[PDB]
Amino acid sequence: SEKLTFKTDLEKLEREKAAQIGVAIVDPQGEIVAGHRMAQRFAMCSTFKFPLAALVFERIDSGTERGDRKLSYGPDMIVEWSPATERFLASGHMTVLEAAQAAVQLSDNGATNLLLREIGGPAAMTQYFRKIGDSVSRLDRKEPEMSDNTPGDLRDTTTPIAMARTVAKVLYGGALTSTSTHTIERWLIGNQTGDATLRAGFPKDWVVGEKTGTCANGARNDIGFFKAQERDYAVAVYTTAPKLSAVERDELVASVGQVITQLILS
Repeated sequence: SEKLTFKTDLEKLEREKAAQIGVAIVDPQGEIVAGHRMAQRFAMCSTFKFPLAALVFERIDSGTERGDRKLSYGPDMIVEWSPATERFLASGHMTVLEAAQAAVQLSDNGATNLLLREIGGPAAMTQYFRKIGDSVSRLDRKEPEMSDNTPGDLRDTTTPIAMARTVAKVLYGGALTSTSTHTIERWLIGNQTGDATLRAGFPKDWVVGEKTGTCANGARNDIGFFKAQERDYAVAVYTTAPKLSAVERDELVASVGQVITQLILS
């Protein structure tokens, strides 16, 4: 089987790198194409920032939020890795759409928190997950503490299958308006943080958009979509590799991309 090669090659990577690799690839109706440790819990890390943006776009779609509404803040909003937030600090605000674009494309933590403040915290993010049929994914904390990733801790976790299905719902399942869906897809394609991760392992002619994540305890994640042979797919990759370097974890997720490629093209 090509399915067996996919399984075997991922398990080889796991043994060779002392890693656990969660993958779920689903079609646009959320039907399973391939997986590995599908229903296993992993820390979301910054991968939730994509669903957060989707939540914000739904609020705009539903007329409970305005894209250009100015969200004011002072220096307390600045936390580790807040590159855009720090730039806009002097001006005293970012807009909803500015913060969202920074959350998704730069993984900006301060911008993420700025939005969380506005939409009702981790509890509202979780509510959104439930609202779109995701009974698994949960946000419990803001950044940066949500990135702790303590083994056995259910807080701030998802499974590959749950998140792949959330991605498919958001992009293909009619969760957002056509306009909002296209905007989030363009943001994901133009993401600035994923050049060395999943899309490094996909062929150059594939259309791919994604959102990365990094946590404590060696987590390196990448979730999003790709279009291959003119078919659309949603994908969630979650990896943990405590003994690898940061660059080696990027290389691992890229390798997982290569393993996906060979299955798809098989």
